[PDB]
Amino acid sequence: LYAQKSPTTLQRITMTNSVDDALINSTKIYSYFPSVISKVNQGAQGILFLQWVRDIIDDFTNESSQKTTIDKISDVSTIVPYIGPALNIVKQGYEGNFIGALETTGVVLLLEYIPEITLPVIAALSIAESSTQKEKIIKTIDNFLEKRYEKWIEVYKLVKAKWLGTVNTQFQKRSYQMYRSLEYQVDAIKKIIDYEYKIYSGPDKEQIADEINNLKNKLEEKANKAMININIFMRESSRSFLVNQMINEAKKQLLEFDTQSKNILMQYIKANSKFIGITELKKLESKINKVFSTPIPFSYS
Repeated sequence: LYAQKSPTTLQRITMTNSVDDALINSTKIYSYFPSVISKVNQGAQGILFLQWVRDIIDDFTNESSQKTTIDKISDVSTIVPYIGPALNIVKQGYEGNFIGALETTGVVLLLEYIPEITLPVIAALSIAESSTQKEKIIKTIDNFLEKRYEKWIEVYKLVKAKWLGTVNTQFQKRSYQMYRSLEYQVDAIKKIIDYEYKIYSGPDKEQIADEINNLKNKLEEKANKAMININIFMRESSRSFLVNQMINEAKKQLLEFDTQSKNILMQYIKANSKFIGITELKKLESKINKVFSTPIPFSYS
């Protein structure tokens, strides 16, 4: 996790890649940008103070702007890999390899709590009609197939609503956690630079005060650009999990609902084939077979 709060004591605080090191020691701030850790801890080369600040900003920029993708997760355009270390999301056997952990686990790795996404078996529809009038039989069939359609629409809404309430919320939390993590980094680096500027006494000290006073603006500009990548990553990851993992589970139960419902309907028709002409039956058979062979695609609002 974000290891608490940068000390207000105005001492020489350094950066660490150990979360434990940061919890125990007040003068140590957890960070997940290695080139920043090195630059900040190393300190300035001689009186080249201005170049030290400028390096910290460049390295902060290169580190926080990093992004990649995974071909098999075709609907996530933006993956920000340092989220793993920022949020202490680690997978056993993938230490230092968040991106490889994500290739094998999937976006589900990002969630604090894996949710259960299996669905109950979806009971086949039934048919009550005992009349033998032809028009009441055709309508009974036409209602059946309309009820069959709705079942797909209903189960989809149900999975989308579970997702909105228990899965999407976890991803959005991750955004807000990264937002606080990145503000923390920006404040820690600002506190270190200011401390070192106070001690600095080089001949350009007055000249460079404007640029050093622009540090927080500059770093927040970079954090905001990283947050744009990160929110896109969380948005695309959340939707990917809904549209694949959670809805594949619905599609699985509904295809089985379909085989059972078709069989219920086939038997109803056969029992009432006295009352319908060979000509009409040739058409219902193939209408039914094609309605049940074309599955209902997922969509939501």
